[PDB]
Amino acid sequence: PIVQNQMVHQCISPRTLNAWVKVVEEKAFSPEVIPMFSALSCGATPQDLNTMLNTVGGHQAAMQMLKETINEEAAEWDRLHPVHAGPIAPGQMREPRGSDIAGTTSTLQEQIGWMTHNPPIPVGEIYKRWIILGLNKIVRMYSPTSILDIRQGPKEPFRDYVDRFYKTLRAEQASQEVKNAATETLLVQNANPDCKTILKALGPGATLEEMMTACQ
Amino acid sequence: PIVQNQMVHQCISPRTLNAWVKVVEEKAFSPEVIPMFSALSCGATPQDLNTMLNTVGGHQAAMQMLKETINEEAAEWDRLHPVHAGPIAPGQMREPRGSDIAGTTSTLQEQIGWMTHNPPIPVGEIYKRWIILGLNKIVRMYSPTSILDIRQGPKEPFRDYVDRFYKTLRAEQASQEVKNAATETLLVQNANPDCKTILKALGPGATLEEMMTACQ
Amino acid sequence: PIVQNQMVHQCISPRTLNAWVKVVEEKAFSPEVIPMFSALSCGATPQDLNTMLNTVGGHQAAMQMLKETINEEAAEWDRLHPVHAGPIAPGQMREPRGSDIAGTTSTLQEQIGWMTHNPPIPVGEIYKRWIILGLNKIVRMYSPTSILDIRQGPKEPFRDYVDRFYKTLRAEQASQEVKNAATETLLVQNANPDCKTILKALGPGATLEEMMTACQ
Amino acid sequence: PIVQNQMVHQCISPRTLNAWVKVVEEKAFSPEVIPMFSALSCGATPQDLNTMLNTVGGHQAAMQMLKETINEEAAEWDRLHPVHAGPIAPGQMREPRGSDIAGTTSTLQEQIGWMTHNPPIPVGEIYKRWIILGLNKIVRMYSPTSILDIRQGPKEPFRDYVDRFYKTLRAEQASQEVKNAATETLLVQNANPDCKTILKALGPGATLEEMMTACQ
Amino acid sequence: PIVQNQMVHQCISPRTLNAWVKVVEEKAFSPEVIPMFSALSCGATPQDLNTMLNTVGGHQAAMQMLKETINEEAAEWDRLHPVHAGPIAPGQMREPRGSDIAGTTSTLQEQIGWMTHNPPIPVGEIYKRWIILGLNKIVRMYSPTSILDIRQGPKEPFRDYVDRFYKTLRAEQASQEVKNAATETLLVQNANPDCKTILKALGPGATLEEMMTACQ
Amino acid sequence: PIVQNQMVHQCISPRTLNAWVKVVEEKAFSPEVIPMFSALSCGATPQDLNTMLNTVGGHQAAMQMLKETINEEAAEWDRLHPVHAGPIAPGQMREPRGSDIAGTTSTLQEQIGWMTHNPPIPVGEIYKRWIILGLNKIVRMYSPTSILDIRQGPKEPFRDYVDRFYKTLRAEQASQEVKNAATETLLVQNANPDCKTILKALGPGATLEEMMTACQ
Ligand SMILES: CCOC(=O)CN1CC(=O)Nc2ccccc21
Ligand SMILES: CCOC(=O)CN1CC(=O)Nc2ccccc21
Ligand SMILES: CCOC(=O)CN1CC(=O)Nc2ccccc21
Ligand SMILES: CCOC(=O)CN1CC(=O)Nc2ccccc21
Ligand SMILES: CCOC(=O)CN1CC(=O)Nc2ccccc21
Ligand SMILES: CCOC(=O)CN1CC(=O)Nc2ccccc21
Repeated sequence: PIVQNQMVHQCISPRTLNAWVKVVEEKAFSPEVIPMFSALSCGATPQDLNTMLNTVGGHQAAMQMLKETINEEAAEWDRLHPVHAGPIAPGQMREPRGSDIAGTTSTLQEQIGWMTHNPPIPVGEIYKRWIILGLNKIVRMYSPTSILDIRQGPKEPFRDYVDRFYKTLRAEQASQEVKNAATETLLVQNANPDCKTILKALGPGATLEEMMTACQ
Repeated sequence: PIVQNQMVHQCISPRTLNAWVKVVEEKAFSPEVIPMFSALSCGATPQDLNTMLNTVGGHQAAMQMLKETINEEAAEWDRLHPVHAGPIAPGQMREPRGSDIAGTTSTLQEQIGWMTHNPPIPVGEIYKRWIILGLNKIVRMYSPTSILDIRQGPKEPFRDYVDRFYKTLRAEQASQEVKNAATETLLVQNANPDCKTILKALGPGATLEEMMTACQ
Repeated sequence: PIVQNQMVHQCISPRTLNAWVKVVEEKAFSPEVIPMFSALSCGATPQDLNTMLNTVGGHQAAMQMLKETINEEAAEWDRLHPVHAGPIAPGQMREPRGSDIAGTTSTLQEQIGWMTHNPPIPVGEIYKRWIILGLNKIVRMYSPTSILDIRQGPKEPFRDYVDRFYKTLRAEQASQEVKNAATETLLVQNANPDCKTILKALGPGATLEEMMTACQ
Repeated sequence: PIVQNQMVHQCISPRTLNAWVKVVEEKAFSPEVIPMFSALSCGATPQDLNTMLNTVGGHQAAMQMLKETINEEAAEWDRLHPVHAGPIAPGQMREPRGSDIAGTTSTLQEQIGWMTHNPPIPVGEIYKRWIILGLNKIVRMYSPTSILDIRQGPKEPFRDYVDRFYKTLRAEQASQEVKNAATETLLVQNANPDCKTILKALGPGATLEEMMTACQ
Repeated sequence: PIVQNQMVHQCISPRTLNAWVKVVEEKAFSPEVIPMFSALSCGATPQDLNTMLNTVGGHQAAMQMLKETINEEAAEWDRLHPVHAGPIAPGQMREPRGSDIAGTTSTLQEQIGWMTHNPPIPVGEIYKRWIILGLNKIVRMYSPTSILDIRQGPKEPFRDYVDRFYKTLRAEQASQEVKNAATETLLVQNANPDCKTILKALGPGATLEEMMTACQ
Repeated sequence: PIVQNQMVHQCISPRTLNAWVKVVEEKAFSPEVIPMFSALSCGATPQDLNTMLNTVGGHQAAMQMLKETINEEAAEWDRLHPVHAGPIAPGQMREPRGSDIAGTTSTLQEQIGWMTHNPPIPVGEIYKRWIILGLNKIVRMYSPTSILDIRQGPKEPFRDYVDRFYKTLRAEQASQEVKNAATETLLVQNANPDCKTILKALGPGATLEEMMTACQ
């Protein structure tokens, strides 16, 4: 990444290379892989981000959809920040284009220069915006199950049911407002009759905690 | 987190990301996960705390009750510390609101600035107060068993019994004063007749050690 | 803990949090857990010591006897070092009471200030004296077996027998003088007749090595 | 490698020695081993690169093809950058030849001097260009399967099929332009009739995501 | 231990605490545990050395023979370096006695002061001389087998035989001169007739390599 | 080893002690253990090198042949660099003899002084030349199989065959010139008739890659 003593380039740690590859091996594209990708790529250059992306042996369909999202993001970047053509002023910083931010056309030096400049041209954090927006499209994609098919078994503890509902809501990339709101509607509707009957009795303004105790 | 050389932002370590995720995988919401959460989040920014929270794939019902506790804590914060509306003085620190402390509306820079200021605006330690108060509500919730149903088997060693009692008392979030006091009452009542008879003989002012030897 | 560059507060390492929790999981309250507790808590604040104590999910009976030992040690502390009541001089160090040393009433800052002062008020090392004196009471308690019931099988190698004897002597918290002395008496008496006969032949002034060769 | 405090030689870490040897043991010459080799050899001297190469017990046929690629690259280097023969000016840097860049004729000191010079003679990064160009020839070689034999089973989920296609395309070292393009042609042709029929309906200008949803 | 930035006290690492305890668990008192003990106790204080010794749950007979060796070494120390009795000059370094070097009567501060002084009073390295001389007495003790009972099976490869011979010679603590010499005598005598006959043919001045090839 | 901040002695890491002992446990004297020994002993003193050597419990026949190689290398050293006899000039560096380089007669201080001097007397790198030349003699020794007995099975993939050939060539310590050359002769001769026939067709000037594709 880029880190502090001044701001200096550091080699991506075997610890970190490993941790990303194991997390993709174990959790595939489970929602919780995104906040963890972000965490393992703290202070990462575009070369670091390609390195983590490029170390994944499997999921080559997911990786390809990702190149697509990144071409589009690189394209939009070039539409909003066109770069001067012809020779760069000797010994001076040239502006980054989309493929420079993605790390396919920039060098580590170039990338270093952009991120360590005052004020910084933050190509690490910009590309990781691109990659993560792409990584979420893959999560919703690989979301196996609809929130409509998440219903409570007759003998299933309410707590186990709510875990599947919200795990599903999370993979289905539902906005926080539908997550705050999901409680008073589908969570109740989708509950079994014994529980459903308890929850209806509470009425509106019941919390998840109040809901989850009522049916424990 | 934020650490010392001056006070400087450091990348949350793969060691730490892993240790929190394994501890939730293994112990779920066993009481002892709280002091360990706190320990793994030493010097943590709100972004670090969201990162650890967001890396948990399971327990999405628990996570949702937690958003609730945090909205309430963010709300109370705004009720006591309202923030000036309109443009911030150029190049100056704006006050944090509830959602700034929770890390949903602040940036790492903003969060850095608050915690590294003299004297510090300690948003790491404030949000971790919020998260932990929420994490305890989940522990009592997921406390399977009442202290009334913790009784000593006829053939069960007193020591094994006291382990379940106090493990239970801990998950049931009983105050230290009921823990000091629990000895002279329920611990004896809930003991088996052979042991109960020994303990009654000791009378009052007997320690747990004296109690636990008497019945070994 | 508190460590050196000046003397500075450092975050308890995931390595260390883990190592203590694994050592309690594996060895429970085997004597050798004490010197290891001490080692893992090198330079530890009272908050670090509570953190290691509080991370133990099991042994809640042992933990409760420990609160007892610590209340008594905190009480004795207050009996010998009473603290001035009323407002602390602005910007000045207030004296620590028993519950300040135990970390239930002090803050990390307060604790930092005490230990980093010239000369230091060493609350880390004082509380760890308290905790360890309590942890030994638990070892003797959870000592399953008397040195009188450690006797050599007819077919058991003398070396295997002496391992059980001294392992037992150690859990039974016998003073070093009874350990130096245990050789010329019970070790011989408790040995089997074939070995006993050899050892008696040596007479007094025989070492453990001479004893252990004689019977190999 | 060579790292920063100035730029200083550091011992290749047991962590790194291990991580390369495990990655060759587990993944052999799967494409994703290349970006990972590169990552584990960050700031590496030619001696570091030989060290990682030389620690591989297996794949001695692959290693031998690699000596070949490196002799050719060393040869081309000498064809373009011939070195002055006879005595080097006392206390001065001599130019590197091909076998100096490969690390068979240079010393660590010599290699250090080249890479730490202003501006640097970057023999670490030059040899790793050589090694990696050789390592890709081995990947295409050890590519078991043609993209023509990657066809979708009647009962095989489209997503599983696209994973094999692009994993294959990657081992077969197809250029990014054939990867962008592979979608509108062979991916469809090679799909099963039920899916093929859906994809044909979309027509041209369909993305992989649109393709992959259409057939989910 | 004591390490450098000046010379400073460092906390014994969980890595090191663990590595010693695992090595005693796995290899017991196999000769090769000594050079490894020494290595794990690099820069160690007497408190560090007691800590590593005290963390061993098993082998309490071995540990007790070790207290004996250390009392004798502490005694000899006091016989050669008697210490002035009565009050130490205020703020000045008092001389170390045997039990001060063993760490039973010294403090970490006292021990720090001795080892960090110019020139150093090297109590770490002196006690580790004591402990290691004691640890070797335990190795010869726990040497199961005589070099006279190490003989080559009729069907046993000479190389396998020489491994047992020299492993035995090592546990039996034979001096290097008997190891240089052991070849021309017992190694041949103890070999089987087919091999013995080959080795006799070589005559004197044959190396182990020449011996070991002759019989491969 | 000896490392940089100046050049300073550092304690051999538990990581490194472990990594060498595991690599001998797993790979015994497979050729690839040599480049790995070298790597784990980066900046190592003679005491570090003895420490790694001395931590190996097994292979005592190999270790003994190694003492032999080192006595010979120490002897040759003394034949070429005889040392002045009688008292060393007070406070001055005495010259190293063979047994000083091997670390049997030198001290860590003495060894430190030699390696940290300007210009350095490089006893770490000299002894590791000795040890490695000895370690290769052991590899050829423990080479089970001749390159003449490495022949391709009728049904064995050419690639699998070439792996055994070159793995064998490597253990048999054949010079690089016989490795470059081994292709046009024995590799073909030793191949099976179906493959042999293909390879003969190529004629001379065929690469291993061309050879290995021809027969895939
Ligand atoms: C504008 C083009 O940008 C890219 O293709 C970025 N990229 C580079 C890479 O090396 N690997 C990679 C892997 C998956 C997704 C995108 C990448
Ligand atoms: C006022 C709103 O605050 C939050 O929702 C805080 N938060 C942010 C997050 O990223 N994850 C998260 C996970 C569980 C619980 C709370 C969070
Ligand atoms: C005077 C009161 O002191 C304490 O109770 C100390 N203490 C604090 C804690 O957090 N945990 C703990 C766990 C076991 C034993 C004592 C503690
Ligand atoms: C011009 C000659 O260069 C080399 O042979 C480079 N080389 C050196 C080495 O030590 N090992 C190695 C292992 C595989 C491939 C090339 C090497
Ligand atoms: C002169 C007395 O010295 C000692 O007993 C040294 N000692 C101290 C200790 O804490 N543990 C220990 C464990 C095994 C062997 C010796 C020790
Ligand atoms: C001239 C004598 O040198 C040596 O014997 C070097 N030596 C020292 C050692 O401690 N162990 C060792 C283990 C295997 C091989 C050589 C050693």
